[PDB]
Amino acid sequence: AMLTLLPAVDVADGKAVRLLQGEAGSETDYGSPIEAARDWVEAGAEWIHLVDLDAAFGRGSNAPLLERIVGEVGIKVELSGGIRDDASLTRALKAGAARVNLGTAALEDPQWTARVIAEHGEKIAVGLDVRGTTLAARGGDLWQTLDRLNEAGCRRYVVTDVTKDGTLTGPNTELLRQVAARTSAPVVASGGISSLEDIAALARLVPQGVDSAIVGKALYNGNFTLPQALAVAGGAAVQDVQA
Repeated sequence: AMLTLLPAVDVADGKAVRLLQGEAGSETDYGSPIEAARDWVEAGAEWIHLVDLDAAFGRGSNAPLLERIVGEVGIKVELSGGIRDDASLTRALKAGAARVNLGTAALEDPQWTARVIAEHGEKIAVGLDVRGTTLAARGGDLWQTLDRLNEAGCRRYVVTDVTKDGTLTGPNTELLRQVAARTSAPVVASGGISSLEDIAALARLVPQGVDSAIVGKALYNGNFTLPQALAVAGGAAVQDVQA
């Protein structure tokens, strides 16, 4: 199957925002999150990657708003931010999320994380937020953590190069290849996409196990439309898709 795009909707203070290099305080406001989500559905998305940034930073929450989005869209939603314990996981699943992402919990509560993975299977992914080879917590050695999560049976990873996130500098394809080689679980690419050629380059990683990509800033910045990105992810030529 082609590279799956997950257009992002990140929520802070009730707004759809993008951060630069994952830094709290660096938000650019792009308006209503439910409007953004509706736009992605109307563009032909199969998935949305929906993040509660306030919860991710351990500094408040937008949970009802995210629940409304998950319930209203008829497509699959990957939900992230603040999923750290049974109450929050239960809530995310009850909301109708197709997948959740664990982040800080995978580092701080390895026992709980392994239990969750064993119980919920393909509904669970782990987000690995990488700076060099060190994990960041919105956190340990990347490779040791990855081996532990593989042993626990993790079914999917979301790999973000935090240094590239929001920067429009291109994805860290080397890191993606390195992580994909280290696991039999599929990898979702995140951070740095800037161009239709970046999407084409990621689409050539699907055979290595990078089967998906989250797209944030490039869409909100108007670099390309979501239909353009989907076209390239599904094999259209960049030179044709370019406006």
